[PDB]
Amino acid sequence: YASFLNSDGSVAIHAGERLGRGIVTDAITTPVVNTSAYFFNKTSELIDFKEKRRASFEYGRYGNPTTVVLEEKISALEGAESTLLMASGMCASTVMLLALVPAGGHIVTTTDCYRKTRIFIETILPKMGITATVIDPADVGALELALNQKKVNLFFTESPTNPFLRCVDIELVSKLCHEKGALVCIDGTFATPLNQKALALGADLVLHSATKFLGGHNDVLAGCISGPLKLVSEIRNLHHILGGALNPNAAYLIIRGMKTLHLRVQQQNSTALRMAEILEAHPKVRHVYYPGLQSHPEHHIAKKQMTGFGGAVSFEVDGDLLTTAKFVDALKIPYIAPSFGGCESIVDQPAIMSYWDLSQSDRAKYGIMDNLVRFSFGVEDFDDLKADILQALDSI
Amino acid sequence: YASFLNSDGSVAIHAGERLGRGIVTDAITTPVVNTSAYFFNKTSELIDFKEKRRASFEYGRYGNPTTVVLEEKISALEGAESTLLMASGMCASTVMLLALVPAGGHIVTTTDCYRKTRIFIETILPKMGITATVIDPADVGALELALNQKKVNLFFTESPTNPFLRCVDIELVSKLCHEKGALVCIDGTFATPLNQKALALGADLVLHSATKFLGGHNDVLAGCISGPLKLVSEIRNLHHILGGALNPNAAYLIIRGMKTLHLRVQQQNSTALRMAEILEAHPKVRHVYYPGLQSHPEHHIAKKQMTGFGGAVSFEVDGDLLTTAKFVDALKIPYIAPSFGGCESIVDQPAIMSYWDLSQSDRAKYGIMDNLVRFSFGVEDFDDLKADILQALDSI
Amino acid sequence: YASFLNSDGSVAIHAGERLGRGIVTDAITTPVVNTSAYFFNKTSELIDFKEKRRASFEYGRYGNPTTVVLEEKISALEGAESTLLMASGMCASTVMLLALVPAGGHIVTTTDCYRKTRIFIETILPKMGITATVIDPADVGALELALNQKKVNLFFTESPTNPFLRCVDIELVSKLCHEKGALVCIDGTFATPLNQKALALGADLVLHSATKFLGGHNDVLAGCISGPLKLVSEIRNLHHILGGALNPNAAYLIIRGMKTLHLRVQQQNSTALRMAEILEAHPKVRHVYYPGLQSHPEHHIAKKQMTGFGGAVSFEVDGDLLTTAKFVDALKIPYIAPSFGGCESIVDQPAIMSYWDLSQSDRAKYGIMDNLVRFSFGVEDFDDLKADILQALDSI
Amino acid sequence: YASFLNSDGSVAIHAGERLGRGIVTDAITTPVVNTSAYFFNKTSELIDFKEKRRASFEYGRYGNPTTVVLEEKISALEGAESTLLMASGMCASTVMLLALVPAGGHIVTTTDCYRKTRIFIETILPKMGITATVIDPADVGALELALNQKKVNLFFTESPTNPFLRCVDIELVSKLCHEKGALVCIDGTFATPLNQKALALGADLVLHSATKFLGGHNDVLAGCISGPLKLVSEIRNLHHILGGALNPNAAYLIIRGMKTLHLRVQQQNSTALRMAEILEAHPKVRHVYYPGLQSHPEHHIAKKQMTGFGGAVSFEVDGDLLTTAKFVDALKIPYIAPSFGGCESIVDQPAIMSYWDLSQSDRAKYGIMDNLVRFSFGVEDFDDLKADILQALDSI
Ligand SMILES: O=C(O)CSc1nc(-c2cccc(Cl)c2)no1
Ligand SMILES: O=C(O)CSc1nc(-c2cccc(Cl)c2)no1
Ligand SMILES: O=C(O)CSc1nc(-c2cccc(Cl)c2)no1
Ligand SMILES: O=C(O)CSc1nc(-c2cccc(Cl)c2)no1
Ligand SMILES: *Cc1c(COP(=O)(O)O)cnc(C)c1O
Ligand SMILES: *Cc1c(COP(=O)(O)O)cnc(C)c1O
Ligand SMILES: *Cc1c(COP(=O)(O)O)cnc(C)c1O
Ligand SMILES: *Cc1c(COP(=O)(O)O)cnc(C)c1O
Repeated sequence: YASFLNSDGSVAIHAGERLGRGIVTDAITTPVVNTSAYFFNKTSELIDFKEKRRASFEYGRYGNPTTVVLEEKISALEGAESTLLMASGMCASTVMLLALVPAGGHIVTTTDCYRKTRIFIETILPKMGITATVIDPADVGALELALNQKKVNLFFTESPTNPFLRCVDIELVSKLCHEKGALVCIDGTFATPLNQKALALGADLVLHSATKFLGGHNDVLAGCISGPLKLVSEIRNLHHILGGALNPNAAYLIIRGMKTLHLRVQQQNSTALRMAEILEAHPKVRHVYYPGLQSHPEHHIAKKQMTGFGGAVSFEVDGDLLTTAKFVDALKIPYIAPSFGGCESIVDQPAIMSYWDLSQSDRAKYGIMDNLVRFSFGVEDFDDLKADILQALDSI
Repeated sequence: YASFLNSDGSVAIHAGERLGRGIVTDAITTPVVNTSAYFFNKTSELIDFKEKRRASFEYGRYGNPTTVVLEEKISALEGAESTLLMASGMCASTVMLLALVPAGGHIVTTTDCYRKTRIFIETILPKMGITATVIDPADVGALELALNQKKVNLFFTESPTNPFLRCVDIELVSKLCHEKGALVCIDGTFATPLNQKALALGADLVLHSATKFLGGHNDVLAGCISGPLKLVSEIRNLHHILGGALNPNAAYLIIRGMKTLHLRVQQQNSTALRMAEILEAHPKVRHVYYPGLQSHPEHHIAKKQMTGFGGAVSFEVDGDLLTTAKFVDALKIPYIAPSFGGCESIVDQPAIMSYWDLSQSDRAKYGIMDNLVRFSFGVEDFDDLKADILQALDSI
Repeated sequence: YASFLNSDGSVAIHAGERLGRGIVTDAITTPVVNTSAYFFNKTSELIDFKEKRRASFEYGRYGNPTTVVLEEKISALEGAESTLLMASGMCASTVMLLALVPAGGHIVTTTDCYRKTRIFIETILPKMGITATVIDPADVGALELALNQKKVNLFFTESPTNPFLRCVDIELVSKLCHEKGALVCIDGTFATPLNQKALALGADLVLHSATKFLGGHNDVLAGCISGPLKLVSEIRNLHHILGGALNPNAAYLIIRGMKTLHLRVQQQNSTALRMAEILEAHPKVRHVYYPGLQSHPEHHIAKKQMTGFGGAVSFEVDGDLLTTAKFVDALKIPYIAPSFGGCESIVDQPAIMSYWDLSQSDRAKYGIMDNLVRFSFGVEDFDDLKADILQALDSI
Repeated sequence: YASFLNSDGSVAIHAGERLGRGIVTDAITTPVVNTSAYFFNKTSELIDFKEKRRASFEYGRYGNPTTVVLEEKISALEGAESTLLMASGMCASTVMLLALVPAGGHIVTTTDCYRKTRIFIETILPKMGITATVIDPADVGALELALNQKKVNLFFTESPTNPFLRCVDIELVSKLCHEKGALVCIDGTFATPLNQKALALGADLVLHSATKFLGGHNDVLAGCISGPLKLVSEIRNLHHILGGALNPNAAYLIIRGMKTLHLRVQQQNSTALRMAEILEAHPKVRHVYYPGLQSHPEHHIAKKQMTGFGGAVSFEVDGDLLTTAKFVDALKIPYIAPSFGGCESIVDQPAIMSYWDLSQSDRAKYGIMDNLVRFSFGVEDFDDLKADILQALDSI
């Protein structure tokens, strides 16, 4: 992007702005364009554009000046060729799939997945006769195996994973896949372009739910995919059809958020780590999950490919369903709700939060224990948080 | 909704507000809630909600207080059981399809369709093995015929149609379809809930591109579908997965726009008509399409089911591609761009605007002549507009 | 503004937009610029601007692209040289005063004034030793008299007046004033640039509280002053100091509202009149105030300078404090609150709404009877409204 | 505010939210209420409110739910009784003055002031016969002296000062003044409630231009005053008249900005210091101003009352007008413009930026040398900035 800029933070701030905006203004910030369409001065021009001789979005669903900024911004961060922005991560992933995976095609994905993302694959994709294989994030064998058994079109997974933050050796996987012509799409939502550059690692496509960290204010939804033009475009097209365009105001909000991405991520990364150990050492804490700890299975991989470990920490409390609840109920700072990555801390009991619809047995089918607890450390002051968590345990 | 509010206008203004908002405030307008998620006071409550004992959107993608208002508002207008709001009409229709039409199923639709909507049906649905039949809007025979030949899941079409505003005898069609268990979905975009109540006519589902008239300010994209709960919900579900949620700010803008829906539509309906005749009578005007005129094929139907004829008028100029262009180029008030229904007037040459990608021959395959011109009369003053149009004709 | 546009409405729509925006974009609507300041490419340029060789706002308090639009727009409507936009009408009038009236200066104003505006004059201006004389809106003699007795710096008043919508023969007054070198500033809030052009009538400065009609959505506050550059600028300066700048988002909302100004005003003007008569004819209605009726004192003047009579109507109910309340309490459509001019109808009992702080006696000092009722007819359907009003008159 | 919240950071995040909002919502963020007024359910209620038995804003100019949050938020940080929010700092200071200083009264203020603030005092206040005395920030004698000579009504000054960041020993001054019944109002804009609590130091009123740090995104204007109720309210009253209300959307943006106040300030404080020293040590750098350095006059006081030194740094370059310019022109990261405190870095040459209107001579009357350069360090990465600055020097 720029030469005088080298740190991500500086980028996340001026990427796609400091230099130019294609919207010319003596204003420091990016202006919010609220238009439903774009006009032409004269037919001759309209022809030029349609003949690919001029530049324009044509329709709001085909783009927006305020948006392209955020688009380019992210692109620079992830260090990609191009980026696309949906109305929400779900949209992103969802589309991307229907976009790249052909009919009757096959796809590979890890067991640990985002509840919703799971369903789509287990209920929608089959309609298009698209079959998929579920393997463990670590089980490289299975991947290599399946890679040979069937003709995989694309391997899709997020790393860190959810809710056990299991990580995948991108570099390695990308290799094994690219060997068989498969595509590698990683959902580094939990990671953040700052904590890892899946693309540089070899991945083909990387996508995040800006709804979480990128926006980090819990006041907007948005999804995004970044990667080589040749690929991303293909999606953009289908996107223009499914029409899941992201509103400018939303885009701005995100751009504004990314102004302090590094600052936040940094703080979150810390609080997470420290609290993690503190939690791991705590007696009432049965188990704790966090790539930062050595106790974590892929910890070594985490170190080898990440420079941080996010601000999300999962852990099982030494108690039962009711008891665990009593714990969260004790907390006074974090909000009890889904989502994560915002300035405000959040906690939840997956078992209930998003798996209560299942049976105590089927729940275990995924490792979701009435014990497990997810904690998205906000940006509040460590001590204030720690104290809260601790005091919260002294209630059982 | 209310017992003291009968006129649609009054409704479009206070529907889902005047009484209550479920967001309690001494404010006149609906408050814009910019949240990515919703929290719970205590686990006990989260359980209640999950157990369907409490009310909450859970996640921003599953709803929003600012949105439900607009949702209820529209619901009242169309006099439906419930309404859903997407990020754009395209999304709406696109989803609604994948939602109701099963795999390998069959769907019937008219020849005159929105370019994009067409493609989706001709390139995506086939993937799910979904076959469809294209018939003329008037050709009731074909419908009844196909209604028997194959097993139609749903008949989808807009009325007025585009760009020839061909209308469909809803009532009749609804009957013929419901007789064979097929579903009838009408895209009353061009119409507007004020000019026609497709639902009352018998239709099962009605959807508009709020991007156009509902918003009527050319500053926001949004789609919406309304109808019986039992049905709309099924879609809402799939919606929650594809994640094409509409941003609050957008929702508000629309709510703000509908405050003057009637006012606008009225003005637009008139200007259209008058200008239509005036245009029809003009020597340089070869042909003019508008349900308001008798010259219109389904004019009788238009009168029987409509109370207005929108503010959109299409017509062929007595000239050639280049000449016609010279005409639009002469206009000084309307903007040359797609979209329509906004306060500002808009014009375009379909042949170029959205079919230039096709051959002179293939173009005619749909009646799209280098002659045809679409005119979305804005809300500007009649005389001002008429004078402009006329002056732009002598040029030829 | 432009040649082809001659109807106020068309102007309120394309004024300062259709042609150019100085913010260049292929967008239909005006982009919202959210910046706190403006930069320069190089010192040489900064010098140029500072030396008045380049164009720029310099600081957000010194202007904004998104705002200048609304600025010019209004300017066109009122057919003025230049317009200024404050954060609220109050700011406007308030500033304008301290801006034009010198220390120890004198000013003339009518008895019927906006509560607040009054106080400022009766409590702040005195601090600067500024004395003022209060006269009856009609009593031209007093004005002419005072015009001679002391040396008036400026005659300030609003027409129609509040809450008796008393009007002032601008043209005449302007004459008498300009003869003695005095300045005439009219607050045509209740009027609207569409119902009258005080400027053309001879007035020096006209100002409205965009909070009411211009925005007419009851979702934003804003004031504006329009008139000759030589004058307006002098205010703008002091403005740049007191720093009461209007936020861009607000500006936009207004610009968006004015898109349907005419449409609204029209509807409002009608409903008002009709209802007015109907009300006047009603038995339980003791008296009715509206320039549209002949019963109105300055009705002739109203006809001579106005083309409409607003959508505001005041009237005394045949009852006592408690009874009158019971009436408003019966209404089901209008909201009980201050303000007015929005799509939503509003009602209030001045005696209480903004005079309850005064004694039953002191109240009468201004004609404010526990009887009087102000009714800002919204944009709802007439029948719906009338029916409501009537039905509430049977409860007494 | 809240027990479990001690670190300011945590407060700036949950102050006036985490607990309650008086706007009840299961939403994480504060909803943006866009209303111009507030209604009442029935007259009886209206009476109650007017009789001070109920709670309501009555009019939008009299408050707003979305605003009060930010109000309470700041209140908590500054640890005050109450806070008020204007449309801009200028508005704040401006109003505050006319609000507290009586007619013919006297006020004391330091020489180093905000250009605009200066004029207001030197051109407007005199109208109200308000005389003022200018003294050096450090010269305690003068203050004490003047404190006795005349009857001071209030001592107003900002610390750090501009553009030399001179600081004032609040505690001391507050003492000297309170001894003579004078009021102490400090403009800790440059400081930030995080780097100092003037209120705790004894000051009576503290105010900042949220336009700068509080918002820290260079995309919104707003001013705010905080202090004892008995005092602030007196201002709020006059404010309700002058009507300089802050728009909700503005308020929100700030609220959203403060979510990462600490995070930012922290980063800024560091970059500033480091760079300062590095600058001071640089040969081409004649002088450097920063309370963090020992070279600074009031450095000791800075240490005794501050915990930070802001992210603003002033310094004189070893060159002449033209040369200095050549320097800023070399910089590639910071934007050349007024304002400061935003994520983006800013630079300027006061001599030109806001004093070019004066003579080379009159300029020195305030120390403004064609040498001096102001640098508002953004939040970009240190190395990136440093590298830029340095490189911008070897260019001489
Ligand atoms: O249960 C699921 O898999 C999807 S629902 C979901 N909850 C959270 C979540 C909620 C609170 C804290 C943290 Cl770290 C995560 N993220 O997705
Ligand atoms: O070609 C298509 O149908 C898709 S692009 C499109 N243009 C318009 C359109 C443009 C101007 C006026 C009118 Cl009435 C309609 N509507 O959709
Ligand atoms: O009482 C005053 O003068 C100031 S408060 C005020 N209320 C209204 C008002 C309120 C409802 C309807 C109508 Cl038409 C006007 N206008 O100013
Ligand atoms: O010059 C004045 O007094 C008013 S204009 C002004 N510019 C800056 C300013 C500009 C750039 C950087 C820094 Cl630290 C400050 N601060 O006030
Ligand atoms: C939270 C999350 C999503 C959801 O994104 P939305 O924008 O809210 O739809 C998708 N994927 C992962 C891996 C997540 O953690
Ligand atoms: C304009 C239009 C669409 C497009 O809706 P978007 O929200 O702009 O995607 C779809 N259908 C009809 C019938 C239209 O007229
Ligand atoms: C309503 C009104 C005002 C108030 O304007 P704001 O923008 O709401 O402060 C001022 N003057 C008159 C004459 C009014 O009628
Ligand atoms: C920057 C600044 C202001 C300006 O505030 P606005 O909100 O931009 O009007 C006022 N006072 C001081 C001391 C400042 O440094």
